[PDB]
Amino acid sequence: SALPELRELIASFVSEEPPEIRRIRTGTVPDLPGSGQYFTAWDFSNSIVRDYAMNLYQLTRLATDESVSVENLLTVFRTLDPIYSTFLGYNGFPVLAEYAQRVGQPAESRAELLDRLTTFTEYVNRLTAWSHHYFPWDLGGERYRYAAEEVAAQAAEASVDSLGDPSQRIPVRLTWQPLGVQVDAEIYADLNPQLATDVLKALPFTVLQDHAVVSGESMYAWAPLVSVAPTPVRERICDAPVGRLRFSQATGNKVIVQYGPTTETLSSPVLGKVVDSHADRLAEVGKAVWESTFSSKEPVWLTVERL
Amino acid sequence: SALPELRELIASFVSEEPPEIRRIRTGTVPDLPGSYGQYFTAWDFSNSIVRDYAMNLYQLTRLATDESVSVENLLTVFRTLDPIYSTFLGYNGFPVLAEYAQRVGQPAESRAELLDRLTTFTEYVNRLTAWSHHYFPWDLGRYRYAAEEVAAVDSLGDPSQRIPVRLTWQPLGVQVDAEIYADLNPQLATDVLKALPFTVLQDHAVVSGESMYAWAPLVSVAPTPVRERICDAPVGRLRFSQATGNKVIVQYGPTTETLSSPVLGKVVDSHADRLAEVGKAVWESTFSSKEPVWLTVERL
Ligand SMILES: N[C@@H](Cc1c[nH]c2ccccc12)C(=O)O
Ligand SMILES: N[C@@H](Cc1c[nH]c2ccccc12)C(=O)O
Repeated sequence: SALPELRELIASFVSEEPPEIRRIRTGTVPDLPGSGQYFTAWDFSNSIVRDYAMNLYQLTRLATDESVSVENLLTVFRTLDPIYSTFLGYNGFPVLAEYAQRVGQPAESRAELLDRLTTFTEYVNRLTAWSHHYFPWDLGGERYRYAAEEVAAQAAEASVDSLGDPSQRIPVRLTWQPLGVQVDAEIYADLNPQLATDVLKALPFTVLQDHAVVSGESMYAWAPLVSVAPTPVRERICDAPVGRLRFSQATGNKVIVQYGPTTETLSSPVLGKVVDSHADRLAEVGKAVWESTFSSKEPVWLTVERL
Repeated sequence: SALPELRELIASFVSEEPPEIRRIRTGTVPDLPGSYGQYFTAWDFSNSIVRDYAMNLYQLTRLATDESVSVENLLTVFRTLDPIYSTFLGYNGFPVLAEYAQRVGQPAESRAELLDRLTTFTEYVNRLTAWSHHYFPWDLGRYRYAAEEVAAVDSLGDPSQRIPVRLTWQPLGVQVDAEIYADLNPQLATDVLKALPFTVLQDHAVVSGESMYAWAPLVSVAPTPVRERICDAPVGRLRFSQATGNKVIVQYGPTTETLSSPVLGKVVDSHADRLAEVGKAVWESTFSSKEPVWLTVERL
């Protein structure tokens, strides 16, 4: 591989909290940053590793585009990257800074560059998944509320499950521990073929389950993969039914179970759906995952398995 | 300019808070972003993305001046990196920036046309980011360091290219005089001088330490052969990082950021005593009060 030790980190951090995050969230970052508080530095570390994960994923994706010369991709990299890597090194992620330098070093094949890009992205995606689990979203929870009536009102202001072929549905089970909850889901292999491929290849796995903090009632967890598969079928998130399983290679590789009303209007690649029989089981897990992500940080693990 | 409707807003928003910024700060975004009836998380996201979005727009703009990178190869990179950022920014209370992102991506009939849209747009986004930094509720972070643990170039160049200028903070009433080193980063200094005079909101660093900065009205890709580690900077140092958006940075004490920063000039030693008093009111402005403070920079 291009960076085998990186892969060792990517493996460890599936089950385990990366040290960076632990020193970040307890204001123990050696450089003691943040103009006698650290929240602002912490906020920065979180948001910027998130956006760097996106950046990198689009560089990874660009790398599949042979109209852009490998050298042009590397040039683009050396330009856009340092402002992110150097700052992240300063603010809690110094290993990432050195590895970012490594990814840029003069490479000799597209495949090699691309292998670095996919590797690095996976690493940063996991740093981002942990960073997301631990950020104090509860802060504006007594300070800044949407008022109930306006909310129900905008809910009042406003098929892709019928496309393709039922014969090609591939079954799987989602298991949420320690809740001991379980549903059986179907994956539309026919809709986004290499997408669902990339997702079933990874199976099984056990990752951490967290909650959306913008779009509404939408759980997502960061799967151990990077897919650049076509996404011909995408569905707007506000139009998603309850129980929809959407992937989002754009934003890491999040297995996004949607269980309740969401407001986001950006389109999302369709993976599958929970079997109607088990959709009602979702509200509970969704509330407990809101609790963990918003509040308690009590980890809730996902296991996805090929039935 | 390739986008005049954009130029007019670039002007207005130096003086007036962008409706978007306020709408998000008050959580009035029609799409009610934020899970479970609160908009702090959405507020954070919008601010965070719009800030790093500008960073990406700037590095793109620098790539647009790079003649090895093809204009079409650039269009391709743009059309790849831009959507995941701009379309969410369109969902989180910035529909206009999302409409303009697409216009920026349309096929450029020249490299200058494309460099131009990127300049006007980078600046528009840098101004939205300026106000968002000003209004984000940093005081909400409760997350304080331990007291014990917190406890725990001007010579170089030519004295005839020291261009005098005056920085006046309002309502601070403090008007320090200063010299810009027109000879250390000529291209950058020239860029800075052609914007004088301006009057933009003065805001404080939130991660760096005792340093202030204000989004100037310019987009410079000018080389910066003379830089100094932020940590090693004298009180009264003027620096200018266009990488994170052009900001006139005034350092008024010790900092801990170890990145290097373009050397723009210095406040004269005499007036440096006045910087401390204006650092505090600015910190309390950004962190707590949000009460505006306006920096005017003009040439004497
Ligand atoms: N809709 C997402 C916002 C988002 C966009 N890109 C992301 C990447 C990682 C995490 C969250 C996001 C949310 O509610 O959280
Ligand atoms: N050092 C900066 C952090 C930063 C990086 N990029 C930025 C862009 C805009 C504002 C701030 C930043 C600070 O203390 O704030």
